[PDB]
Amino acid sequence: YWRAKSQMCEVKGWVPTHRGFPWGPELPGDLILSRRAYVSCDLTSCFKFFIAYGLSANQHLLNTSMEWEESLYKTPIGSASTLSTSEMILPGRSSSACFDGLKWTVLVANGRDRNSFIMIKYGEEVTDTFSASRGGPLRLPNSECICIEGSCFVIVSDGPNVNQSVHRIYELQNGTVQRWKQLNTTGINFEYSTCYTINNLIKCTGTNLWNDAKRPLLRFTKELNYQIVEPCNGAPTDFPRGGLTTPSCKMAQEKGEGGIQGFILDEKPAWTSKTKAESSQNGFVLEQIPNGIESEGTVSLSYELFSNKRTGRSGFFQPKGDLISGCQRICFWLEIEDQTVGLGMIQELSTFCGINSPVQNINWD
Amino acid sequence: YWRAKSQMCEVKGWVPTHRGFPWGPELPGDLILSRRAYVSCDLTSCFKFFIAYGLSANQHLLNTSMEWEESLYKTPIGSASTLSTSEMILPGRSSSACFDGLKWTVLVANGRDRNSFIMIKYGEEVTDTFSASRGGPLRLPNSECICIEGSCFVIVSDGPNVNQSVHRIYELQNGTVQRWKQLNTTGINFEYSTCYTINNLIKCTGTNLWNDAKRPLLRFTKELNYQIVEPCNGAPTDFPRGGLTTPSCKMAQEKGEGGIQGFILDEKPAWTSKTKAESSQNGFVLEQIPNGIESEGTVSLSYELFSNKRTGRSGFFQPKGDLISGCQRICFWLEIEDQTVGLGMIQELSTFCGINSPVQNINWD
Amino acid sequence: YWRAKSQMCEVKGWVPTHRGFPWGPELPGDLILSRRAYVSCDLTSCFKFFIAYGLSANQHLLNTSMEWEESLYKTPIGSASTLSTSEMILPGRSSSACFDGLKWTVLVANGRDRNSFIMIKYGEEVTDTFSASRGGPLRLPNSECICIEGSCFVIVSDGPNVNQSVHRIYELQNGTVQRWKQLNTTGINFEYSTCYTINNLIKCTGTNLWNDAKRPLLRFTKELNYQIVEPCNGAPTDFPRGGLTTPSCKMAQEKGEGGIQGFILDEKPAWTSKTKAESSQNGFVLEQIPNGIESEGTVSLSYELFSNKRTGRSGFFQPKGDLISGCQRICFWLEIEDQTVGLGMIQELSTFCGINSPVQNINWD
Amino acid sequence: YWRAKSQMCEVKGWVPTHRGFPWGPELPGDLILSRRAYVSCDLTSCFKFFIAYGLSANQHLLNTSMEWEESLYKTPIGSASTLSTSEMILPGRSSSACFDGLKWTVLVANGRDRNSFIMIKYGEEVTDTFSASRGGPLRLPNSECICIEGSCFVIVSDGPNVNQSVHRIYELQNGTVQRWKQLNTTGINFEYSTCYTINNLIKCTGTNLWNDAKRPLLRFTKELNYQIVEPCNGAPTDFPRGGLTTPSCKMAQEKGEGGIQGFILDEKPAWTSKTKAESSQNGFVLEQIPNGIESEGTVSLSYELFSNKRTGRSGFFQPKGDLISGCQRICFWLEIEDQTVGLGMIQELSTFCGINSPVQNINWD
Ligand SMILES: *[C@@H]1O[C@H](CO[C@H]2O[C@@H](C)[C@@H](O)[C@@H](O)[C@@H]2O)[C@@H](O[C@@H]2O[C@H](CO)[C@@H](O)[C@H](O)[C@H]2NC(C)=O)[C@H](O)[C@H]1NC(C)=O
Ligand SMILES: *[C@@H]1O[C@H](CO[C@@H]2O[C@@H](C)[C@@H](O)[C@@H](O)[C@@H]2O)[C@@H](O)[C@H](O)[C@H]1NC(C)=O
Ligand SMILES: *[C@@H]1O[C@H](CO)[C@@H](O)[C@H](O)[C@H]1NC(C)=O
Ligand SMILES: *[C@@H]1O[C@H](CO)[C@@H](O)[C@H](O)[C@H]1NC(C)=O
Ligand SMILES: *[C@@H]1O[C@H](CO)[C@@H](O)[C@H](O)[C@H]1NC(C)=O
Ligand SMILES: [Ca+2]
Ligand SMILES: [Ca+2]
Ligand SMILES: [Ca+2]
Ligand SMILES: [Ca+2]
Repeated sequence: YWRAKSQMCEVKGWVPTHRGFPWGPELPGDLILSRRAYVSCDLTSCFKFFIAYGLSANQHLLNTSMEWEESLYKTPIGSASTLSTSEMILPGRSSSACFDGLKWTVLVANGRDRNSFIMIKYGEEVTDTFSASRGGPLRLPNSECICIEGSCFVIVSDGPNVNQSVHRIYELQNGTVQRWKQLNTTGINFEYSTCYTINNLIKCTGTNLWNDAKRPLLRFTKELNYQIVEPCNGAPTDFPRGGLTTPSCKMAQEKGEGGIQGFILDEKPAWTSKTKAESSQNGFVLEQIPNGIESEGTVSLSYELFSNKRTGRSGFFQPKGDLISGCQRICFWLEIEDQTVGLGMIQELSTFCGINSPVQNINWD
Repeated sequence: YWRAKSQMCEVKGWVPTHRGFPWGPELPGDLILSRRAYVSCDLTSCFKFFIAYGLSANQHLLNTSMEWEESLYKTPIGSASTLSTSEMILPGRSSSACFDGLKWTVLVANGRDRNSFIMIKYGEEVTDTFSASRGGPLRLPNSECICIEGSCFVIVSDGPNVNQSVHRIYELQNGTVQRWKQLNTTGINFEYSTCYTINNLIKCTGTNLWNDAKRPLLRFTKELNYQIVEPCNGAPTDFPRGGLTTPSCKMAQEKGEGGIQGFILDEKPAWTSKTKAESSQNGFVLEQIPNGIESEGTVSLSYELFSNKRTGRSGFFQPKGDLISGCQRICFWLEIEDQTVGLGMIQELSTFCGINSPVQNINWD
Repeated sequence: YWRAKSQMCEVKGWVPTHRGFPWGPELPGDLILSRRAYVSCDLTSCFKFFIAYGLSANQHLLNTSMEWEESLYKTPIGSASTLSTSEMILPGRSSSACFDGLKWTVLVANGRDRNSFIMIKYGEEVTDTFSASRGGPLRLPNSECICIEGSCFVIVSDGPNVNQSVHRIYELQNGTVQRWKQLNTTGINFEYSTCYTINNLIKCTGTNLWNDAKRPLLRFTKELNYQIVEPCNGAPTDFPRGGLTTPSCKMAQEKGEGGIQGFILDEKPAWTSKTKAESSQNGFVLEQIPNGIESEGTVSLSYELFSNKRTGRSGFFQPKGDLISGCQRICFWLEIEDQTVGLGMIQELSTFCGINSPVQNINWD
Repeated sequence: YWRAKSQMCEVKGWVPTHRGFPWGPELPGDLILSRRAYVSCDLTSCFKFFIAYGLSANQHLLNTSMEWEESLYKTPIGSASTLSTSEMILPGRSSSACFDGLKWTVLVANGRDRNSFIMIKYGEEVTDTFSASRGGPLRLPNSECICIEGSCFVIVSDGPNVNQSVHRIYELQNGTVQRWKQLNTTGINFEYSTCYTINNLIKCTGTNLWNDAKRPLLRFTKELNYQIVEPCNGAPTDFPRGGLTTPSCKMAQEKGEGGIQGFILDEKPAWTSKTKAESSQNGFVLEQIPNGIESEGTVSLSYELFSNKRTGRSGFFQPKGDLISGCQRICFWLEIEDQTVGLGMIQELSTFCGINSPVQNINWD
């Protein structure tokens, strides 16, 4: 029964733990094509979880992209996702996974419309199911769920419309629903939750696909007492987004429609993340805000990890081990396009971890 | 030495535990082409057992189908069957496998006509063999055999014609025949047995390729006391089959010739399974019958798991693990054709398990 | 420290433990091309050892023959030999391997002419070497060596001509030469030795590439005391060979030139093995000779395991486990050509094991 | 906490432990293209560490060479480097790795110019980083670092010019820098360090890319007492290089510019190694010098391992196991070009180990 360590490690920079090489114009045939990938770790190692939809042998024979028969797979971090290296878990359209210290809890959502429902698996057996309450498709955040002392927490979205979506925090134990809390999210939309835990608190960053280019933030406790916070920055981090504005706790309404999964490290000094410019989905920059993200958006540190690389989803994951540090590490994963492979068929899932040491502002392009 | 749990779990729905993604028009070269696949589990995991006949590199260069040199292979469930993931067991045309709690018992049948015989393997070494007694080829049901308290049970078929076939129960211990019992099957044919065990009883659903579109049923004990039963329904579940009829315990003679391996769960409420319509081998529907299958056929629940998918063989398997449930779960596997792969070269072996919860009538096409 | 059991199992039949399926006209690219393969087992599992010379991707681009940079590899029996499944051991032109109960002893011979020498590897490390003493290339038998109580035995051949070859028994312990004894093989030639042990005795079948169509026999003890025996049969088993003649302890001179690796199970009763007819290298027949091989060759049992399949090298291996038998099992491996693959690039290494029961004369084509 | 044993084994010859077969004109698609490979072993086995830049599927579609996004990978020695067999460690341009008895210490350098820095990883987690001190890029030697009693040592090079490079010994513990020592290397250049240890002495051979065709030598202790030595030979071993000269301890300045990673075994008899001739990068010859390398270059033994084979980088590795010798074995790795594969896309990483027995002067072409 894993607990996050006593304190957050001081973060002064981010270094990549996983970053591969170009898989070239032509691919081998046994690679699995994926989307909505994320990272989750057990006590020894970390894993890629992804929604598989095709084989690389059909690189040029498949629609881009395909909303057909999709299935959740897992692959050891460090290994390429192939038919010989990857393991099927469940059929699914979106998913979440987490390790409690004993077993893996895996959630998948299947179906669109009212027939949509969620399956929960706990170490090799399906343990629980529940159906949609609000008509629309049930949606999992495609990110690590969070486990504390045998209790796992995950946010499920429901509702057919972005202008009337509902969102719930579910508490699970052994793959069984114990209880949930429906959130008052009126006025906003909270999709693609990516979360992390610190000192028995869970902090999640959301994505507003409706009316905001700023990212809504969620903080809650084991008793599901919650608070939703809006960044008091003037710098939107969603994509798409508008330009800089005067700092205020007002939502960023310009180009609020749309969005992509992304993260905000809501701590004592805060870390923000976004594409380099709002005109294009290229590059990735991390910026430190000492007074927190509920302050004015005053940047002390700015790292440009990528300049030209086409960038996509990003989210948190926490390594559950660290036999060397007495502090709780924080890491994030990030989709980067292998431009040597046409049509965005290959989004590498890169990973970065925070370090207590400052680092060069190196470009990883 | 595995023992079955006290009672069957209450089943209100079926959820897929295995369901993959389209393998596209073109396949990679190292995939193994298979037939007669089924599922069997040990204490930790489940495995696909199949008769291998070719490689995917020769997808368009092979006779279809090839009843040449065929060989029994095994693959961890969740992994694709490739030359690097699949493992040779024995040469064979049909097979059965079961795990007793200590070692695997594997049976294979080889040869046609009078030279036909069966090899029995028990944990890495071949321990016993026996020959055809009735001239024709020895035939195994291509499904999990049943092990109880160190004793494993399997049904063996013999005879060159379906209109005078013979069927026997063999009892094994440490891969050696302890004794056998020939069943009185006059008037019927009982091929492709798929079985499960509960409270010292083994129940098998058979397939009549001769004169019945209903599925004959078998119940027996460790002492080889048996009873053969005909469904008193009016709704045939075999393929091919005729239309709905007036309920009776009489066989359905309309389109009785031919058949496909299939299952009937005869418990306190019973579960029946079949293609959606008799006109085509498409779809798959599960129907619940509260009064048992020897009653009149009154349906309470009807789940249409597939509508358009081309459907094939189905049969039982029981997971021998389940650390969350104290009752005996039941699962089935089902061949579903990957329509993106031409000529039915790919039958995915999907799996469904029963749950105590009611679930949506979702289409898994 | 593994020891062979007290007694030989009574053998009345042979059953295939390994026999695969056609790999078709076209192969996937990652298969390793091999020759001089054989089988050897540890306490748990068995392995294929082979001399690798190429990749299947160059199936149609490689010369016959290419006697070039060759390397000894190993692959778990039950797996195809591929780049992801096979493991390099040592560079080598011929080899021998045996497991002592703790570690593997592996021998390879490299070089032609006088620069030829042998490397001995004992669990990941090279432990001893010795060079050619008699001018010609050093040759290992390409079959399992034999270990008894930590002492391992292998026959090494030397000399550039078959009419003046020399042969020595080397006794090794911990991968180091303890002693060797040169055999008086004057008048004959003793290549391609395949051996098995029973009751502290080692029995080997040789191949005469010079002047005999019969297979010479060797029997020796841990103390390197030996006896060389000629079959008193009238039925030669080498290939090529002449027709049947009157039984005598005389060599079979017709077509004595040339030969192929093969085995004779010399016990009481003895088993002989050979091609179906002397005109062609198709098929394989096992014949039982009750009074031993030093008698006249009166056959009681005759099995035609293959009829049309092209047959090649064959030799012994002993499974070192068997927790079901108190007797020593005996098995043989056999090259069978996959005729679906052109130019004999694929020699499937099938394996047969002896059983205490008589079995049907089934054709395994 | 592994320590190398008391004294070096007497070395009279070198035998290949790894030497493969031609991978032919055409390669399969899933092979990883590599550069800067070296070998390092744990308690059980040895591993290939390399810088990956591409896939073999793009054999004819890739530039030679590719200075793009490079990543450090590892593969079990004996296995081919494939997407299914190789594992990503860290992104990197050059690297070093060593095993302390518990965990792997891995260092990689990224960036050119002033942004260059090094990451240190200790068992699955990043533990330390440090940046350039001298403007130019940080460089690791692309060879095994050295661990003694929990202390690991590696040479880090810096400076944008060969005519004023700096080199430091770093001491690491648990993936953490304890201290570092800058060497006085004024007048020379010390790149591509390959090192080995004996009884608390570390001996490294360097490569001078600036003004020397002899290889600079380094000797140091756990407490960083060090000495830089020049061979008093008359035979330069670097490539490129000029011809033989009169023995002296002065640098060989003819063709001193440039160089290639190479090794010198400085022991009580010394061993030198180099290409066959200075005219071309073909062949490899090992020469023994009884009075040590600070003596006159008097050769007693000369082995020509290769004549025609194109040869590249070479360096040391030590097996940390070996239960047959009570003495410390020494091994080296050697890049050899697979000439059946065009454009030197395949550099096989061959390995040789020293032995106390004399061996034939056999050519491994
Ligand atoms: C549901 O939410 C609305 C508006 O959105 C809220 O979302 C959260 C981030 C929360 O912390 C809150 O600060 C934020 O405004 C709530 O409306 C607020 O309160 C009153 C309600 O009459 C109104 O003035 C506005 O809608 C808004 N406040 C301000 C200052 O404008 C609303 O109260 C809440 N409903 C419930 C269930 O209490
Ligand atoms: C540093 O060294 C300079 C030359 O010393 C020689 O060259 C180096 C590379 C080593 O091989 C060393 O053993 C040689 O003796 C000196 O000229 C210089 O004064 C030295 N500087 C200091 C501060 O000691
Ligand atoms: C066997 O079964 C048939 C039909 O079920 C039945 O009529 C007959 O009595 C049985 N035969 C014997 C010998 O009991
Ligand atoms: C690949 O790289 C360059 C372009 O960067 C290309 O012009 C050339 O053909 C290839 N390599 C070189 C530098 O020769
Ligand atoms: C290095 O790490 C170990 C634990 O891995 C611990 O003893 C301490 O942190 C250091 N110990 C030594 C002996 O170097
Ligand atoms: Ca938005
Ligand atoms: Ca029928
Ligand atoms: Ca012969
Ligand atoms: Ca130089």
